[PDB]
Amino acid sequence: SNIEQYIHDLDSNSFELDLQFSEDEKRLLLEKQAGGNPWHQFVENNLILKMGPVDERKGLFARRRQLLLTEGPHLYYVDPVNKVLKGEIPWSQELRPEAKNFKTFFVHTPNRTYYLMDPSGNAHKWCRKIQEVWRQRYQ
Repeated sequence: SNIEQYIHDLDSNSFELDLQFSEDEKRLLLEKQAGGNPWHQFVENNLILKMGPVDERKGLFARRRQLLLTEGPHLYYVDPVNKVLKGEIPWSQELRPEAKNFKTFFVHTPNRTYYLMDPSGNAHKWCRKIQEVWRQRYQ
């Protein structure tokens, strides 16, 4: 199955998937997630395509999230300390990621632009992956 061929784990909490797997491979990837991923409970049984820590600039100080791009598509954000789903960035054809620098990226949606910061310096990886999924979904 060599299913690991599609998984690129940086560490416990950051990975992304190559999106060129078959339906049988998808189901195997999902069983692996349910069996092994501590954030699976937050994503409504959707296969996680990319996850990792991101800070949202909101209110009086940045909120550290675990951000999860999934099948759906969905972008869920979870409190990584108290282990509670905090919300989702709403997905539509109008959703648009935009890199501002190596650490900062925005996710534009009709009623709100989410201002996000990747402390690892890989905001572009987030934009690229969100765009890849957007392209697959919207042509």
